[PDB]
Amino acid sequence: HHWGYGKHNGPEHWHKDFPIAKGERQSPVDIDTHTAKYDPSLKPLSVSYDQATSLRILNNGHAFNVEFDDSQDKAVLKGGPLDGTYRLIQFHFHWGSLDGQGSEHTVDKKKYAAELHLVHWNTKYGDFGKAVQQPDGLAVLGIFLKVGSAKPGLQKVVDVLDSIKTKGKSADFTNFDPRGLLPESLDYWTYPGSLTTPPLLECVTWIVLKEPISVSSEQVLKFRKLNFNGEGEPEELMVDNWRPAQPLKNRQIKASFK
Ligand SMILES: NS(=O)(=O)c1ccc(-c2ccc(Cn3cccn3)cc2)cc1
Ligand SMILES: [Zn+2]
Repeated sequence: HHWGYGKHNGPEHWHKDFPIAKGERQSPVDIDTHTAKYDPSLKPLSVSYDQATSLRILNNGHAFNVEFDDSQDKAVLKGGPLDGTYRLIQFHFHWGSLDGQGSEHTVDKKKYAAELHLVHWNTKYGDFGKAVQQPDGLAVLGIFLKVGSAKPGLQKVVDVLDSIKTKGKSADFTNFDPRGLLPESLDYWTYPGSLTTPPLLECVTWIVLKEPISVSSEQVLKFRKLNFNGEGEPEELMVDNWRPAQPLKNRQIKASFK
């Protein structure tokens, strides 16, 4: 009886195995655009993905992860609110059963159809397991997805999903360029928070871009054909794999833009 997103094991139950679920810096949060303060001391974000090496795509029973070689500084995030160099390890998404829900962060209570998380870890801690134990261990770049025009750079991901339909399935996934998933603007909000799934560790500097990307209805429909279950188990579609907004508590959300 492990955690997940159903009635009996979903977000409102997580605190029983993971007490930090009720902590002081949990994620996601609602971004109140009028209360966020412009911080003119925040630097432009530096996204350096030209040498990125994607390796594999994995259905882990909660989402699918596109994994990267993070054994060298090849795809890194710096600048913005960050001190130091953070290495891209994987990206994944959270999405809905309907286009009106699916994102984890909200903007003035608006839910997007999905949200992309590009996960990076602070190289001063040596590797990812060590980084998640530190309050500045990870930087997760969050990007909202709305349904409209297709995102051509997403299509290679959409088309391999039938090969990883069920939990524990993986596929080779080389040469995928995550630059094709970025909006034009890197204007962002930033605050200190947590992993949005167990173990819910409070180790994340969140950097959420204001500009959503558009994906097509057909692209998101293909996310919703994935399964939470393993092969040979009863079929339960992988939809609504999002945690709702958590209390902001004693935090301020900062804007890079006016
Ligand atoms: N991007 S996000 O949705 O907040 C998000 C990102 C990462 C994880 C995550 C992190 C660590 C583990 C366990 N672990 C693996 C190696 C060492 N520890 C499992 C999941 C959960 C949610
Ligand atoms: Zn995530």
